[PDB]
Amino acid sequence: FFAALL
Repeated sequence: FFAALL
C-alpha cells in the first residue's frame, strides 16, 4: 500500500 498527496 502506497498513498501520497503532494
